[PDB]
Amino acid sequence: IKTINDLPGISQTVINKLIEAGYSSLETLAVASPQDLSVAAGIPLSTAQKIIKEARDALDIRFKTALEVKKERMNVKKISTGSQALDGLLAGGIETRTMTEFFGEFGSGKTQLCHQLSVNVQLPPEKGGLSGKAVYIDTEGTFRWERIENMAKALGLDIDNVMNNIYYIRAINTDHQIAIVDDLQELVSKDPSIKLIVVDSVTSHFRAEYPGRENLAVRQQKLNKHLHQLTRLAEVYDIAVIITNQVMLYHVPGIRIQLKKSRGNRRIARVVDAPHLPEGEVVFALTEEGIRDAE
Amino acid sequence: KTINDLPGISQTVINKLIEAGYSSLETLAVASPQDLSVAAGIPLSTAQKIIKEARDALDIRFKTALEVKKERMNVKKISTGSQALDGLLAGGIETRTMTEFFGEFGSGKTQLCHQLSVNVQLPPEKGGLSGKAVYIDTEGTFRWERIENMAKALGLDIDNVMNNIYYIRAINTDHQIAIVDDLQELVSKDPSIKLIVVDSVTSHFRAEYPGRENLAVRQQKLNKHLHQLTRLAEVYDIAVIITNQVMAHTLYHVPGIRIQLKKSRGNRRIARVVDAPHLPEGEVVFALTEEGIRDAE
Repeated sequence: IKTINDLPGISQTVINKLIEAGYSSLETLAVASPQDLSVAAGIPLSTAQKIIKEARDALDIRFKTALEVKKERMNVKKISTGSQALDGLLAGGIETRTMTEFFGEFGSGKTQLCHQLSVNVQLPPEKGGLSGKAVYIDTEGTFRWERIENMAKALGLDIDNVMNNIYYIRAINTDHQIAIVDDLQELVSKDPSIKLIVVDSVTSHFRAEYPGRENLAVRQQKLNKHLHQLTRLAEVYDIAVIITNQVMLYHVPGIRIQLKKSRGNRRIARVVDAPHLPEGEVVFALTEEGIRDAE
Repeated sequence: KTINDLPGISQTVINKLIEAGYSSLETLAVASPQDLSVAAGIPLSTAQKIIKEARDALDIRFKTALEVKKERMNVKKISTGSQALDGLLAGGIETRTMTEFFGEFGSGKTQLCHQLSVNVQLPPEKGGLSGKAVYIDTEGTFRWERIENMAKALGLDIDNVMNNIYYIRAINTDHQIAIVDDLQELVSKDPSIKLIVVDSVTSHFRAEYPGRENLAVRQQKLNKHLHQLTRLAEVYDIAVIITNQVMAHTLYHVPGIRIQLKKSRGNRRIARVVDAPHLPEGEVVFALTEEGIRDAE
């Protein structure tokens, strides 16, 4: 589980005293001292040691054998982000048969991330990829054929071959965005090499062509349908769908990661929504080489 | 393009589609045959067709990232300030060609002209062409202030910005004509100019040749004037923008590209491609800010 509010045998009254004391994340609780938590939250010592137990337990730490672990890695295939940190957070990388969302303020690293993945995807399972192609649906004109270049170089790959494996299409508005997605089903069947679908800023045009709280219902109706569509595609055709949303509540997306800007080059990525992923934030950086770990 | 051009479709339904509010193909391409059948009062079987034929009509082609990059070094455009509007115009106002912006008073034509008479000076990295502009002012619309604000928002030098904009009042058609004539010198004297802006080209003609009595000659003259500005843009590799103020059988027009602007909820505005060879039809929305021309929300 995630979030404190979901802590077992816990009163909803202390849940405040915990968030009023600055204890928002479970991983922060998991390692706190019962004593200091008792004093800082103004809660009975006996209960501190409990929410800390419940919190640590919520992390799901499992000491597997080196063999058993090796077994599970061949059992599954993911695209690596380029940052072991971020990968770890994501239990390996971007999964197929599923849609992952990356949301956050402008410049949090969501774009770079999209590009980065539109390249690693082409790499072989040994180096972090899936020997496949990518479809980059460009919603707001963010694609930097330059950024794909640097990323490419640093990998010792062939710039032009890299660019040749990235299907590109600008989506000028919702109607076109919807259509483009609709014709996707053919593409994937026409070229089963495709493994990565990237729709940067999916919600974007909708908030634009359906502004205000007056359209809220239709905006969601239309968007949810657009998303339920991309999800299926990913599932049926065994590929990974990635979408980024740019924010500053009844979501469809499977996995949701939030990105935040940190001291200059650095950035933080946290698992918000996810069924199989354990909560926690990790730190990575935006380099020229691409998406790497900090320091 | 356009609905009346839909294959195997009766001209009878073409009306129930325009009377139901389905003007553009892109609106059809994503509608529900079901709802379309109720809204237009058309056989369910015909709806799913109009939509099939409509979706096909959008011309969706999944090009390779490489071929696209090739097309970018091949051409250079001026950015409108709204990534929306630029998307609609496949990058921006193109050179070697004339683009018209027409619409009711306040649709954003003016703002747009000013915004372009500044973005033109920006370097290719920021969306410009590191060039100057000629602003032929037909009805006294230039706002030395509006250039200022737009200028600031770009962290540019007010003074310098204004020094890279050639300005000239064109009091009547005859002067408008002369002015354009002498343009050939200017562009040759100063090859840095890259944006010609004639706001309200048709204006003086409609005034000096009013009524349905002169319409023929009014257009004979105006079209000759436009063919003129077009050539200039082509020959001297620059961009000519003209704006026309209209209020709201395939009619003949000279202008390469034509976009219609409409007012929307207060701040917002809609821009749609009407005439265009290489531009795919569809309307997008943008807004009028103090900063200048930007996207909405």
